[PDB]
Amino acid sequence: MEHVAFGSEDIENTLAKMDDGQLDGLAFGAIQLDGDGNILQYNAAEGDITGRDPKQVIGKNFFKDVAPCTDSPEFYGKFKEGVASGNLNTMFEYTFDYQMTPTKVKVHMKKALSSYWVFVKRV
Ligand SMILES: *C(=O)/C=C/c1ccc(O)cc1
Repeated sequence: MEHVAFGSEDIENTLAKMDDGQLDGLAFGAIQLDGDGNILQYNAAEGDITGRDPKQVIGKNFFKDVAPCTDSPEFYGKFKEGVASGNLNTMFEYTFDYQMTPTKVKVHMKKALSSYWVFVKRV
């Protein structure tokens, strides 16, 4: 395990430039998106929560392709507001239900220091 808690105040500093291997050591799901929502990084914990293969989703668009259930004002709308402002720091619960058993999660989206993080744990 990497020793980082979900929701930590300086999480973007701790995960800064973490490589794909170390990201796979986190206790929580971690996705890194570009400002368009394309997937740059996606860790093992997230693949375990959602069923997706962390190796295959890299390069797909999260909102258009992988996660249409997040293409909504409550998810994508918050993301894009944060991208446009260059300020993003929002934590909310959400249900993932596309081609999967509906799974409720706590989501933390936060601008990265490089890029935007989506951190995920079950609730
Ligand atoms: C809704 O379509 C959500 C899908 C989803 C969320 C998070 C993932 O990492 C993968 C798919």
